[PDB]
Amino acid sequence: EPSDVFIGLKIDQITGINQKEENFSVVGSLRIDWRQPLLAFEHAPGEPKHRTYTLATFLKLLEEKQIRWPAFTYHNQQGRMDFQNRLISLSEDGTVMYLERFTSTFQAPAFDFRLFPFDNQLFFIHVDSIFPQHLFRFQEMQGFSGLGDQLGEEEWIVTEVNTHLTTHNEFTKGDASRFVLEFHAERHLNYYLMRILIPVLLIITVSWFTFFLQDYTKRIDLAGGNLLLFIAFNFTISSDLPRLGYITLMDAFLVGTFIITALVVLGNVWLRRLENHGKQALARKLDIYAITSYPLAYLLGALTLWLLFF
Amino acid sequence: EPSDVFIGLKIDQITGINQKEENFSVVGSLRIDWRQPLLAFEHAPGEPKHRTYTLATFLKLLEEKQIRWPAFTYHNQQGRMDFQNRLISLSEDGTVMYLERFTSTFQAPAFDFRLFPFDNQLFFIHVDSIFPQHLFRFQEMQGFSGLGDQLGEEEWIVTEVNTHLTTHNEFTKGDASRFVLEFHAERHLNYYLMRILIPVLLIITVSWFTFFLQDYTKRIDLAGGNLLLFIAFNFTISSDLPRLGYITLMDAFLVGTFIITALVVLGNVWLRRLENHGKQALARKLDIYAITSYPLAYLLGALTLWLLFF
Amino acid sequence: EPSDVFIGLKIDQITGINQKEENFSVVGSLRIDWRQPLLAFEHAPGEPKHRTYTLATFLKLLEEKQIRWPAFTYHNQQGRMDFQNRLISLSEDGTVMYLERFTSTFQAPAFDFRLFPFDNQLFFIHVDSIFPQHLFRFQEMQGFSGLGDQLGEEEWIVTEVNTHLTTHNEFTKGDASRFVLEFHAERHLNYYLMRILIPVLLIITVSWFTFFLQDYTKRIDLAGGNLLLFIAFNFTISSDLPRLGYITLMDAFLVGTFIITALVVLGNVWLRRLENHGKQALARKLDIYAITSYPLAYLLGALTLWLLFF
Amino acid sequence: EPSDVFIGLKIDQITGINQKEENFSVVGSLRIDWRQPLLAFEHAPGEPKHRTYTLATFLKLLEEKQIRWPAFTYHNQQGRMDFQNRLISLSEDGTVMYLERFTSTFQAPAFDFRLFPFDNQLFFIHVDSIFPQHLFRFQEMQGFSGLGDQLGEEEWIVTEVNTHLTTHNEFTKGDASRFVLEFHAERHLNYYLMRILIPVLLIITVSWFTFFLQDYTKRIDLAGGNLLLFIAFNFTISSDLPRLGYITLMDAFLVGTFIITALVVLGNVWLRRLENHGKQALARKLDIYAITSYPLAYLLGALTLWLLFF
Amino acid sequence: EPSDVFIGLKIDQITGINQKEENFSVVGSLRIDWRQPLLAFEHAPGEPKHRTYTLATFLKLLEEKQIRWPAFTYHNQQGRMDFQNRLISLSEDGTVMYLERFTSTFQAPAFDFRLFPFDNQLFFIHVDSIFPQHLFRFQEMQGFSGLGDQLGEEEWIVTEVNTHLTTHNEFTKGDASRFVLEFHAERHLNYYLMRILIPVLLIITVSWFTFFLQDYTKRIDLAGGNLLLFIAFNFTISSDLPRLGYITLMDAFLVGTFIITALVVLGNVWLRRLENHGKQALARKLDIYAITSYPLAYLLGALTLWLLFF
Ligand SMILES: CCCCCCCCCO[C@@H]1O[C@H](CO)[C@@H](O)[C@H](O)[C@H]1O
Ligand SMILES: CCCCCCCCCO[C@@H]1O[C@H](CO)[C@@H](O)[C@H](O)[C@H]1O
Ligand SMILES: CCCCCCCCCO[C@@H]1O[C@H](CO)[C@@H](O)[C@H](O)[C@H]1O
Ligand SMILES: CCCCCCCCCO[C@@H]1O[C@H](CO)[C@@H](O)[C@H](O)[C@H]1O
Ligand SMILES: CCCCCCCCCO[C@@H]1O[C@H](CO)[C@@H](O)[C@H](O)[C@H]1O
Repeated sequence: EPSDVFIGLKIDQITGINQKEENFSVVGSLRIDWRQPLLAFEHAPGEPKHRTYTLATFLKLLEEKQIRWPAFTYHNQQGRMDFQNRLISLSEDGTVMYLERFTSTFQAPAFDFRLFPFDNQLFFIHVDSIFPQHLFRFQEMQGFSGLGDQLGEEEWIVTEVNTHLTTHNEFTKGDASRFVLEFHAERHLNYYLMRILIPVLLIITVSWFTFFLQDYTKRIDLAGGNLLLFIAFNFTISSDLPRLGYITLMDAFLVGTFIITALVVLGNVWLRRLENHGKQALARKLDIYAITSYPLAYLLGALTLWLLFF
Repeated sequence: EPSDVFIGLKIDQITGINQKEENFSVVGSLRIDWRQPLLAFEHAPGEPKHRTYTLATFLKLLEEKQIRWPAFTYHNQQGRMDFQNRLISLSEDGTVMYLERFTSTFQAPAFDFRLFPFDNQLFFIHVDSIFPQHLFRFQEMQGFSGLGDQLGEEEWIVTEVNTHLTTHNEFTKGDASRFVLEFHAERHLNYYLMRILIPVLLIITVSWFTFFLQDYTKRIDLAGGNLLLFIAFNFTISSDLPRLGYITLMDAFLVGTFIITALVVLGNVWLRRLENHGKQALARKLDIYAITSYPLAYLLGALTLWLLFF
Repeated sequence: EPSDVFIGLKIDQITGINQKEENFSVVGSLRIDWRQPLLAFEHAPGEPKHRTYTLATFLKLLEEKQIRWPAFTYHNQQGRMDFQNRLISLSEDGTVMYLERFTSTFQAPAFDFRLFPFDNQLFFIHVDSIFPQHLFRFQEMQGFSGLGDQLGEEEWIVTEVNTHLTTHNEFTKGDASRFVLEFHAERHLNYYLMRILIPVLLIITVSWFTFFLQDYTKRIDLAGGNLLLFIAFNFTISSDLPRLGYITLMDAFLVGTFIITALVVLGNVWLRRLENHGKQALARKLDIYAITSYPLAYLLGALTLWLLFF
Repeated sequence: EPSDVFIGLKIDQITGINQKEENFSVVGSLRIDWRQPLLAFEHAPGEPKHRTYTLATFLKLLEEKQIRWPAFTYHNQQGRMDFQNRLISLSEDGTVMYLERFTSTFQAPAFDFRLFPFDNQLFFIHVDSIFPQHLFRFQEMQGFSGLGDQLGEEEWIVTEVNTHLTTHNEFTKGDASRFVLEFHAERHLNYYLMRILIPVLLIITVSWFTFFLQDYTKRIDLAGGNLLLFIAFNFTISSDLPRLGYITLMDAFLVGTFIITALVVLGNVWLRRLENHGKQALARKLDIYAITSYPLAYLLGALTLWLLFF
Repeated sequence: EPSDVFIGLKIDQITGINQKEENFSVVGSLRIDWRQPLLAFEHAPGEPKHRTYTLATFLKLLEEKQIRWPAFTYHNQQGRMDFQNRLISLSEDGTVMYLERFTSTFQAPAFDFRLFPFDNQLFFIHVDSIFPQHLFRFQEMQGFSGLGDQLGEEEWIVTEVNTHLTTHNEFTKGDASRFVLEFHAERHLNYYLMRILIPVLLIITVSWFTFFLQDYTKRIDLAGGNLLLFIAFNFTISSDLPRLGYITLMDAFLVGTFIITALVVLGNVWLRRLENHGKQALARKLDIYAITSYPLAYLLGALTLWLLFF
């Protein structure tokens, strides 16, 4: 018959979310409660009712007693898991109480950047039993699992936390137990507002002010340099994300600014060609369309993306 | 009844404060004095009264004698704690004297950048007992805890150090002992003065000198390029800090320079529009307002932030 | 006679492909099935039919029993192999079932950048037996080897996976067993399209718009600065790749833009030299060739590379 | 009575000096000679007169024999000390010969950047006895301590090496032994000459050549851009050093170039204001002062810093 | 008498050459054959003639039998040596066969950048015996030592590999054995050709095209900005190398472009001063010298360095 293994996972800290590598790092405590009647013991008066063991000697005790422990893996773990504590408390009954304090990076494969920077992401930790459900069954250790209240993350804000149990078939034919700690997080837009939206909007607004100088050459030089600035912002954005196979809301926003700036160069080349061919009066009359086109083009663009993505 | 565990923590070095990741790194010595009568021993004349042990064999001795050690965790630790020394001296009485020399990063979750770079921050190390207060009670080891006199930090300056004891309920239902080493540090502003204030002030002051050329086009070109430089400083500042969800004193300062520069472009476009419409005499008379507005706008802005933040 | 060693390798995650260092990193599970009759055991009723061991004690058991284990090496491994699990299950029969869960970087020496960014690459993991084929023979553990379906890689897309067995002669005179897990991957061009092709095409197209202004000096200034932008893109590309001893498709593409831009400066210098020598009418007539040359030169260049590389 | 512990430290390599973090890294060999009569042994003919032990088993032998070893700490060490060799050779007499080969970073708290880049710095390694002087006394192991002849450091040049013994009171009430290996190193100025002095001098000299064009507007544009270049060099310099609370010779040098460039903008604004107000003859006569002021200002500045710092 | 220790070292991979830190990283296999008659053993018929050991238990066996192993050090090693395999096979005779598979960085102190990028460098691995030549003598294990055929290095090309034996006196009075694996490597110039020579040559050639416009002011502006580009290339080059105390061929090349560009500014200032003083005809006649000087100056410079360095 199978023995119930009580799994509990609590994230104390978010040491960082690295969206370029699609992983996240936490400081966490894993807690297990497992009753093995074979490990039960008798004690003399004065002698303790609870035996405390370093994992090393407790595993060495299990091998001796020919007992199989609920060997588990953090399925989505990455690199080195640095351990703080690996302590066992064994009661007279045979109840094993295990605590595992660690720092570790975990794969974040649920990353969907299509709406970046207005995106919401799913982050999880998968705890799998190496042995199948006929031997060990994972149960939810109540009153422990979740996320702490001093996570240390400033950009991300955790919207909800969940725990559930499911099956996996990684090393076995038959179903094997899997404990899941899941959390959803959305982004604080302040960085994007201050470093990307406000600057891009300023460059566009103060560039439009110069249309009132009525110097077509000067607009051409301005739109040309503006195009270079947007290409530079395009590199600034791309450095935050992985080399995705798909278009971002931000990517569509930058391609939009490229198109409008390209047309600004084209139109003002045409108005200055009119001036060069002794048609200054005509270019000046058409200039009202060029001056009111600019704000309408960027405002039409903003409504196009907002529709295309929402 | 509970046994008194004497905790002492001394920070020898500050290997660095990383404000982008909100953590700090220290070289420290942890000192514990714990009397366990069960560990007492007899000795013959001439034979030593003090037994020296490597943690490995001392823990192996505790497991043998069925003794529970005051298992502790550095609650706010991050990653790998690289150890230099883990040495035990056991007296005939049963007094365990433990020394733990390490290099380690700790979470700095008390980071408040709202007044950056004129900010004061709290840094701490939390030492928690895994076992509750009915088993072990942490006491303050006197004459040891604090911060050394060659910390190696150049930007930060420690204002005060404190040690105290409190309860925690991390793994238990009932209260458990927690030792706290806290320190407050303020920043040396010289870097910000030399690399950010002086340059930004120079760009503004030498740009104002060119107002005396009375060339409105030249002011427009200068304010436009100045706006680009401020956007670049905006990125230089943002790279020092995390992607905060809130506004910095520095952020307000940069947004301010954007607004004033935006208006400088707008005003000088208007003066040059006057010159283009055969109203050069009028633009020249108004120019006194444009020339005296510039210094007043930046000086009014500086007094607005200084009021809004203090 | 030689004993069959059943090798199985499964890649769960691609933590990254680093093309500058020509290596890749995976999270993988190694599975071995090996029957050693010498390890067989008798059991009493109630006592388990399968003994579970930590690698440490199982190797200690092999040394005791004077048994030689199929010692292996990951031939193309690099640096530290961080291990998650190293577990042995020994059946009454003497069937050793070994599981090795790890994170590791592996050399990618098959890297051919000649067609970058339209390149397809071979990535493999080599598992070698230290002892020759007279002692141990590697066999393919069926229904396990391959690559998972949540690899976490965004730029690369795996086209096919293969497993095969071959000989090696690394430490021995005679042939020794080698297990091979191979995979082919092609690149998602979206990053190159969005950050390199679209910008380079825009700079070229909007620069051509200005030819309609008929200002030869302005074209010279524009082509000069365009040349600097392409040199900057040249550095942006070179930072992604190693310092190769051969020419890339991308390198040929950039050298092409340098040549065309060089000639644009040369031609427009000539047209402006005509204007300076009172031959404005002649320069204006020739200008049709200069205006239609530009698009044809870049379109002729694109067909030249596309032929020279395909 | 106290036993003499012979300490010897030899630095084979300087893996790097990181002045931003104020630390340095070495590959070194620690050598200890300690006679413990209790460890003495008898040997049979043919049996060795010197017993060789891995530190692990030698410490295990000391615990058994109830002997206290001279437990030491590298006081100024930082992070992980990677070990190559930890070997003990025990003679029939009881003379312990210990060798410790390691790679490690050490705190450099003696860093004085006030004269950078013409600075000389003190680097040391502190080896402390955990037990006081009544138990163990450190002595200087003769003919071993120092620095090798293939250190691998290219920027720094070691001027002298010293060894001495002093007391410390880190974990004890009474004085405890401390071994010191100290070295002084000065900087090779070639990098600063080639990448900072020559460029800054060229920008200044070739900018002065343009004064002979007698175009005041052109000088204003040149000095404005020069000011931006110096702000960029200011960032290039600041990236090499920590965020110091004090002024560098280099910082004074850059602030100087800012002031002179600021005045160049101011003066040439004035000369062009004269030209604009029909006083070109006056501006042209005063221009001799503006042309000879420039070289004298930078040469007067250089003599001011050279006095203020030496 | 001394026992022959057969050393063999094979480099499988070059994980990288870091010329800024003057070190290199390899994946290598160390092989030792050492006959110790004391380790010989008896076996019954059917029982194995070869005993296979994990280094841990084999060293524990040597300590037990009171045998001294040929303790060695990788003299030029740096940081952590990550081990893949540490396996011993002991024959009935007492022949120890040891295999050490590792990833490690080694100091490269033979680095001579004086002719960079046309430089050839020496790279080596030093394997030293801790015990002197009276105890152990290193011999060359034949048919193993060298470098593999899938090194994975793209920039460097290995010209030759050598193995030899020499003495060292690191920890002893008398000579001690040292095994040497040496290799020479030259650089693939393609990176330098594509990213540094072609761009610098283009900037120079297309800048010369504009001399045919006969606008002295425009040449001054072009040479001024060219000087800034060369200062930027000067930083791009310096970032690849350590902060050397000597001049590079590349450094001489950049200082040369600074001088020629400085003179271009000077000459064209003079020609424009002639035009300003109503001597346009004279400046136009002298212009032939200025136009033909430019190509001759750079071609004379290139022949000067090529002579000064070869
Ligand atoms: C930059 C946006 C500011 C808009 C107001 C117009 C004033 C001029 C701004 O400077 C100019 O900006 C161009 C575009 O970035 C560059 O091509 C050019 O070299 C630079 O002189
Ligand atoms: C910029 C701070 C220095 C002010 C002194 C005035 C002289 C000219 C300095 O160069 C200016 O640089 C800006 C930024 O690139 C350009 O927008 C602008 O057109 C250009 O004239
Ligand atoms: C950037 C190409 C955009 C084409 C639109 C034409 C308007 C001018 C764009 O600014 C150009 O930017 C270069 C940056 O290097 C300068 O060298 C060049 O003198 C300047 O005129
Ligand atoms: C620039 C140092 C070399 C001086 C030699 C005189 C020729 C002109 C150099 O081009 C300068 O480039 C700056 C870029 O920042 C601009 O701001 C400035 O207006 C422009 O004149
Ligand atoms: C860049 C080399 C190309 C040579 C052909 C001349 C076309 C103009 C290229 O733009 C130039 O950029 C320089 C660097 O910023 C400025 O100094 C210069 O005054 C400006 O005109």
